[PDB]
Amino acid sequence: TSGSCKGRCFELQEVGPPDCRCDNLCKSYSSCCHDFDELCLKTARGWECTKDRCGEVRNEENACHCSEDCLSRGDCCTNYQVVCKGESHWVDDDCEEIKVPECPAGFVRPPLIIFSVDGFRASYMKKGSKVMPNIEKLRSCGTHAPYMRPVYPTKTFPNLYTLATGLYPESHGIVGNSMYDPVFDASFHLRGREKFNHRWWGGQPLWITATKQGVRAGTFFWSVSIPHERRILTILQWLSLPDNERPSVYAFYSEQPDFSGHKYGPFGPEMTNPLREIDKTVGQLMDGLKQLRLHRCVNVIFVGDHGMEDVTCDRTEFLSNYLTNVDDITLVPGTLGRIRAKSINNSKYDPKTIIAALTCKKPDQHFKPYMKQHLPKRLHYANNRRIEDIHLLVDRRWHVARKPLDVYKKPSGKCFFQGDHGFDNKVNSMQTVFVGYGPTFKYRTKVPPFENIELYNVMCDLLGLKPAPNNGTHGSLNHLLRTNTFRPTMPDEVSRPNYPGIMYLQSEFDLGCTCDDKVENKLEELNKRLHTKGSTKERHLLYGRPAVLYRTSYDILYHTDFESGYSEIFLMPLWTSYTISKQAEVSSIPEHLTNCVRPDVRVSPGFSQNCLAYKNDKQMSYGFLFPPYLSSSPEAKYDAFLVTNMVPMYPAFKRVWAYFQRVLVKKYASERNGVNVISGPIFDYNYDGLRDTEDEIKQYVEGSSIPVPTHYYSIITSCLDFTQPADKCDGPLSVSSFILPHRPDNDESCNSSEDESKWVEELMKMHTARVRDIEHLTGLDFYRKTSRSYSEILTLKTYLHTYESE
Ligand SMILES: *[C@@H]1O[C@H](CO)[C@@H](O[C@@H]2O[C@H](CO)[C@@H](O[C@H]3O[C@H](CO[C@H]4O[C@H](CO[C@H]5O[C@H](CO)[C@@H](O)[C@H](O)[C@@H]5O)[C@@H](O)[C@H](O[C@H]5O[C@H](CO)[C@@H](O)[C@H](O)[C@@H]5O[C@H]5O[C@H](CO)[C@@H](O)[C@H](O)[C@@H]5O)[C@@H]4O)[C@@H](O)[C@H](O[C@H]4O[C@H](CO)[C@@H](O)[C@H](O)[C@@H]4O[C@H]4O[C@H](CO)[C@@H](O)[C@H](O)[C@@H]4O)[C@@H]3O)[C@H](O)[C@H]2NC(C)=O)[C@H](O)[C@H]1NC(C)=O
Ligand SMILES: CC(=O)N1CCN(c2ccc3ncn(Cc4cn(Cc5ccc(Cl)c(Cl)c5)nn4)c(=O)c3c2)CC1
Ligand SMILES: [Ca+2]
Ligand SMILES: [Ca+2]
Ligand SMILES: [K+]
Ligand code: NA
Ligand SMILES: [Zn+2]
Repeated sequence: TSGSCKGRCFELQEVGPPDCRCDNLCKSYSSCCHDFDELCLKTARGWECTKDRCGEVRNEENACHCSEDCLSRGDCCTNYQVVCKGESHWVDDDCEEIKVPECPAGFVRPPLIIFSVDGFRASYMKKGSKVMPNIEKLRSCGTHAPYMRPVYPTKTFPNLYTLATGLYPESHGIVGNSMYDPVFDASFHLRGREKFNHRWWGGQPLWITATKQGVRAGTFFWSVSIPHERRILTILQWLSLPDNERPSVYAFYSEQPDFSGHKYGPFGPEMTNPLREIDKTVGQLMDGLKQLRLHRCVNVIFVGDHGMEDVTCDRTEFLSNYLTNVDDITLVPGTLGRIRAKSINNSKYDPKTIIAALTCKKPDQHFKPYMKQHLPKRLHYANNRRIEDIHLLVDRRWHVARKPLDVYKKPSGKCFFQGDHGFDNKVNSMQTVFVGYGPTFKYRTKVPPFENIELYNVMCDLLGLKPAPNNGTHGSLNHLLRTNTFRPTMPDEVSRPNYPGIMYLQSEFDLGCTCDDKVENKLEELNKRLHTKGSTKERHLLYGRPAVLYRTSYDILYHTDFESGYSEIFLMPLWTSYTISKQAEVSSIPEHLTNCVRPDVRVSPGFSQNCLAYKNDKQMSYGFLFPPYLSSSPEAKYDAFLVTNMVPMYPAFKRVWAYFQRVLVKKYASERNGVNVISGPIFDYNYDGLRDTEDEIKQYVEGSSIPVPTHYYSIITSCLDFTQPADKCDGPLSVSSFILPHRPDNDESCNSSEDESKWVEELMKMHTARVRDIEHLTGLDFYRKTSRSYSEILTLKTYLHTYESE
């Protein structure tokens, strides 16, 4: 329909029907005015000034200009000043520190330009260095990480929309490049028009955050047919608008190197040219900023969405080789698998039978099936109706597909892809890049790897915006910035602990427990009282007690070897803290104590567990949070069998936990020069990543009010300088943590019939976690009392130990 784009090319506000459009998305909607190509997508004479064009008479048909008036008009070719005025390319200038923003009059804040590169694997920064001089200059002179961790799945739209919102895909709704929503009864795909509907896109992306707070934002999407040179010239033209019209935040997107990486693999020889071409585009941007005198004013972020792995058609697993009944299912295929019933509302579809048929069926099987609530909690990939209940985690370098005909297409089955991405976000080949350059970033600074969920807060800081609620930890990336506008502070403690003394006689308890503890001095009786009053607490609680950030009733319980915060509501510790030195010795549970459980005279019978419930529950056993194997003396070992240290455990899980406690804790103390361990239960029955309230618990020990944890955590801290013992550390800390699923079987571990030394540690590594993940799941706040700055502690809480090689 009708109108003209004269005077309207790349207008910022999109016009409503029936009026035709002239903005940078009108092509995607087939809604541009008929003269949009003619007026807005000029190409005559290409994108570069030449010597013979210098000072030309302006010819408006040209793609860009070399006329004397072009700087005033804002539409010079980006190399105009170099060719026509003797200037140097930005890449050829020495790095010079940008201590303060150097901006033209009228600029109220440094603009932010986000330059996103699809499929830019982290190791391209080294491996492609010789063909990317502009990017290497941004990297070396600005602030860079060795790599940036994407979100799972490591696909384009989930990651770019995470970058824009600070949200996990399960929260922002873009949970794959393909998705089916069972309420909409509709599917979203990379290609097509359904993804234009705003019903798919949740959260608050940066451009909306900025607009609501009075900061103008350019579009972050681009029509694919608009060439990169024209995207750069358009951004530079917008930067020349009047102050009251000019955006403060801009986004450039490149479909390369991903497009070629799929065809040629991550390091195919064909990949050098796409890297060269992206570098040239960065140079056009920087040259263009330098002409506008903005190159020491704007903050530039150069960021990718995910990496790229070697993947070929022949490395495909077929569900038809496992399932007799493969026509009953629908599979979202590829570098991940998502399975649902082919016929919705079909009652003759059993996910349990499908999982079983996919579990450990072939020795080198290259995927593992999970119910989504059992996936590693670090993936945060379950709380959305668009995530199917059955998930297949696929090994790097592989695909999964339903049937052979899906992969080998007629005529005879040629392949024609060599790279893909989508795998587990800890996989090295999926890691991507981050560089920040400009006045607000630091100068020539390396920062440790971090997660892309953290960047929304930083981008808000760079623009003076208050971030919408999101999954970043605001302050954890303050060390990226020269000038911080956000001062993080610790959350206030909500519940204060009770400190019970001895209040109950043994005969008040009727727990059905027994212990052979009658066995057998004024000197060591005082010592025992001192321990129960907290005399060793500075050894075992090294970073202060955790703060409880919700309303509850709990008790602090001191012992010689461990301290705990015991919930009178959940009838078990929320946390148990203990230090094991490098010199600590492992001992057995003595024979006469195998089934010992002891009432705790500090805690009322009515707020205790009972052994009868465990006897009656034929599926459920128990373990201990402070391990009896690591008692400091035979006398202290009796403390470990208190009813207040006991937690419900399936026998299958006790194999995992006992090996962790008996073998692995001491191994870590040996390797790290002592460790401090905080362990506890987690209840997440609705798999939202957040601590359950008591009325959300779906399973109890039979006949009791003892709730069954869905997971058990541990946080294992030591001195970053391992020449210092964990309990006498002067400097920064080192942490690894896990959130183990509390499962009644070890079907996840295909080698679980072997000795635990052959599979338990592999399981724990898969379920590695950030301290922050545990905080969300428990409502606790750790590291309250250290000598370290709070921003440093926030970085520490977001650390993930991934167990990949370098
Ligand atoms: C990562 O960070 C995120 C962000 O902080 C965390 O997610 C948040 O988690 C909280 C707690 O679960 C949740 O709380 C509230 O949700 C209900 C309101 O939801 C709707 O409005 C939200 C706010 O919108 C406004 O502000 C935003 C700024 O962020 C703007 O973008 C908006 O335009 C608007 O101005 C909105 O964000 C939310 O969006 C969800 O739903 C959309 C439509 O389906 C979808 O498009 C989004 O993608 C998003 O979907 C996610 O979240 C929903 C849950 O909201 C999931 O189901 C999805 O699967 C997906 O994960 C909505 O449009 C509010 O009603 C809730 O209050 C009830 O429950 C609380 C306690 O839980 C109780 O105290 C109340 O009394 C109330 O109870 C009553 O209702 C319930 C039914 O809900 C009923 O059973 C009961 O009997 C009562 O009658 C609750 O306060 C946030 O919504 C959520 N935000 C987002 C963006 O996901 C996340 O936890 C964190 N992750 C981790 C691991 O830390
Ligand atoms: C949320 C919202 O406001 N919506 C829904 C999306 N609607 C839409 C309309 C026209 C479109 N034209 C072309 N393309 C290709 C394309 C991909 N990318 C990379 C990129 C950049 C930023 C993000 Cl956040 C992400 Cl996920 C991915 N940039 N452009 C689009 O996807 C497209 C989408 C616009 C209105
Ligand atoms: Ca991508
Ligand atoms: Ca929960
Ligand atoms: K039992
Ligand atoms: Na097994
Ligand atoms: Zn791709």
